[PDB]
Amino acid sequence: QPVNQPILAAARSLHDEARKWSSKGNDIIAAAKRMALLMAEMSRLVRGGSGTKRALIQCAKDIAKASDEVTRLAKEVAKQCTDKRIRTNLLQVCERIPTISTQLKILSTVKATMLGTNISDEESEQATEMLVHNAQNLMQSVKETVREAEAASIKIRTDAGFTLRWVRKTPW
Amino acid sequence: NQPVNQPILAAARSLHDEARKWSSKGNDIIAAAKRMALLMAEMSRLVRGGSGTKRALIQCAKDIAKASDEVTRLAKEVAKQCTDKRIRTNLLQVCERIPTISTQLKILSTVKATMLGRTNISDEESEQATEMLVHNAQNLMQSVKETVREAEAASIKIRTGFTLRWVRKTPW
Repeated sequence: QPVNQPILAAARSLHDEARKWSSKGNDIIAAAKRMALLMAEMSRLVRGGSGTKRALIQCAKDIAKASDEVTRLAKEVAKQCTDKRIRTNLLQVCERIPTISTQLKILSTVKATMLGTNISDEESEQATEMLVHNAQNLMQSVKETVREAEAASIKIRTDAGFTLRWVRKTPW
Repeated sequence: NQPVNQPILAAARSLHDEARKWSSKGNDIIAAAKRMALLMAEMSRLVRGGSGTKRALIQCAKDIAKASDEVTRLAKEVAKQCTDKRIRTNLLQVCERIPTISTQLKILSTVKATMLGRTNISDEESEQATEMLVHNAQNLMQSVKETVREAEAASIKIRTGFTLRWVRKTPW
């Protein structure tokens, strides 16, 4: 099936990082895996015709919902982190995502309404490239948030209510 | 009383200040840059404004996009007459970007305009649509400002063809 390759590369990029660890006792890893799977589906949907537009809009809503889970948990990890340098960096990257995923919902709706003529091929190309660049930025930010959440867990001190499990998966 | 979006007006103001340095007499690039700067401030005023002015915002964007095209069209003609490769290529680089930004402006103005009438949409989401419009507005005025500057450099080194008049405005 045809698929928007720039979008697909971004989904695979996050998938590669998230796949390094088990989802078992790690909801950041589970949500990041959901996100990569949904974006990937999205690549197909943007590169599919109208009559599937409702799927494009719902897919962005699902990606935004899964990113809110990543943000919410990464904020809890940060609050339990000893190292100020890591805690601040995690808060910097994590806080930003909600804005990127809000922008994903806007641009998916924009792209979806142009799946149906009157609009120009230029507006259509530009709407795709805006969506592509936003998808890349979102996948990057979550990948960075996975990395820093792992880095921050090493620094947990004393007793913490919001703990996470980082178990590497078997290499081939 | 009417509210305004300060960064859009700041960007509009920035281009007006550059375009105001020269006379519109025999320079349709300075004339179009002047109309663009005037329209951008109006568009910014429109964005802050309530519903019932949405059409005004969509039309304003269309006008900015139309005025931008003339600069791209004229700057391409100035570039073809320019002797220096270094200036000719730099002038083609800046003016190439103008149509894609200007296309993205139309998209994001329509997006912003649709949300004016109803509150179904997230307040934060609306802020995101404004920020996107703001950044895009900033980028467009920057490119046009750079295009007007480089067109002046490309008029100096010319052989034997459209002619641009660069007459500086009187000082106080």
